[PDB]
Amino acid sequence: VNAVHWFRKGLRLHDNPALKECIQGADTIRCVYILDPWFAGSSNVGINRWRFLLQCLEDLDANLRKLNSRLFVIRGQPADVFPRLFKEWNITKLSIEYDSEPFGKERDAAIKKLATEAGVEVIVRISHTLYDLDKIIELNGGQPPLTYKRFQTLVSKMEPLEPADTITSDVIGKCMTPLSDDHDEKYGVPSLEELGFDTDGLSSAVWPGGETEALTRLERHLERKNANSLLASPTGLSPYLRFGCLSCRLFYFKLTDLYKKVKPPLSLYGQLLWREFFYTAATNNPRFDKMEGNPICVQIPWDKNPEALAKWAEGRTGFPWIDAIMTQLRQEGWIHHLARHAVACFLTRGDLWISWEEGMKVFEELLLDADWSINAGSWMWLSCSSFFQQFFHCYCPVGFGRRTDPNGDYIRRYLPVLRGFPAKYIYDPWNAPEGIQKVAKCLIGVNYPKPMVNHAEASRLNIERMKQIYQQLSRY
Ligand SMILES: COc1ccc(-n2nc3c(c2NC(=O)C2(c4ccc(Cl)cc4)CCCC2)CS(=O)(=O)C3)cc1
Repeated sequence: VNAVHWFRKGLRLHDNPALKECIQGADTIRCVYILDPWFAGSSNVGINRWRFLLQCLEDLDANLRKLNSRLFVIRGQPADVFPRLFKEWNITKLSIEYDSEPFGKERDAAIKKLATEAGVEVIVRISHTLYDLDKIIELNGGQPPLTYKRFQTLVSKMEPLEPADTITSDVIGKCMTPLSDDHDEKYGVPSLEELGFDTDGLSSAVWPGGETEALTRLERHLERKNANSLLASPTGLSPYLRFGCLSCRLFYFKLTDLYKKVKPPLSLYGQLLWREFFYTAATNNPRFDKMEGNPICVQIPWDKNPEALAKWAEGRTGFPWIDAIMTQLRQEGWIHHLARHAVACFLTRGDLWISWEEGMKVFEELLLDADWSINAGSWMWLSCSSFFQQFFHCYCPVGFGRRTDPNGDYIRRYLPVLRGFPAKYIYDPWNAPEGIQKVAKCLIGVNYPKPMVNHAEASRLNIERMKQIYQQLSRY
């Protein structure tokens, strides 16, 4: 009985039902991760996401060493590699954490067919989400809830959540891992260079990957529970929830019991419920990330403007607040939710009137904490393309951050070319007189671009555009 556990999400040894069940009754246990380096550059996956993943894999491998096992990293496509491994290792069991996202579901269905057609038993267990999303969808009558309010109703009628024991020496028991001395050069965790990324200009990651870092942060986050809010927090947990280094169910229980000790609203579960809601909404919708052909998405005639899109993506808008946020995102992989509101409003309903699909693709590349379902759901939501509950405040790309940080310390940290400007002009340097730009050694339009748009005029038009869209929807 040779059992293999396939890692994709759920990159942890705690609360891993699929791994626990696969281990039980197995003589052999082997943990695999599959990636192809040749397609790493063309997959819209940025270097920070790759680095966080590789660090997750190093931590899994290290933690597996403590249990006397090892992680197997295989280069290739899962449809091509799994037949060879079934025969090479005489696989009897294959286990995966369930993936609700449509393209992952189709991929897993193909792998399940090949495993079964080869006489391999397929173990699937839910642990990336709090609930069985198909059970939520059934309780809603076969269609996913279209509103956060309806979703909360169904969750409130759900039975209280049960977690799962951590994989230990006592859990593994008499289960072995076949290991060779050539293992590291054959199945070792890849470097970024192997994936084709230049690392010479890199600095240490602000968000270190892995289950160890996630559980260390969780204890400090529970202990603890402006301009400094914008900076990454050493107790932030959102990337670890996305990659599965931290179980959302464990996080839920720890939050509940700390709250019980401190004092049971959904104020503290709000982020997890939004996460759960977008997974539920996307799971049966293969065009969830599209406007055309997406049955839940308002059809809005967005501008097609690649040059403006590229200015926003590359932090070259000429609005330092917007550019500092997009620069933090590209450099670190995480920005504050209020900063996401700011740059996403600017791109779509606010200033540039560019499709939410284009912002989603940029965020997909650079953002560490948003799966496909959450990214698409969040972009449709903020652009009033789906899940509509109200019109939104139009954020000011100059004033909003100025009230956040009057001195512009956030601007100065991520846009060093502007550090010479005084606070009076740091958020609108195109208003600085010529002599002031010279002193700051930053000529607007040479060292830093001019503003790409007039916010007052653009936002005024776009606020009205959105109203007309929704007046049409009332008539239909
Ligand atoms: C703009 O692109 C993005 C903005 C946010 C995300 N994102 N990432 C995670 C989560 C979310 N989304 C949210 O929480 C909400 C949201 C939406 C839009 C904005 Cl602007 C801000 C918040 C959904 C409705 C209210 C809260 C929750 S999570 O753990 O599941 C990690 C992704 C892409």
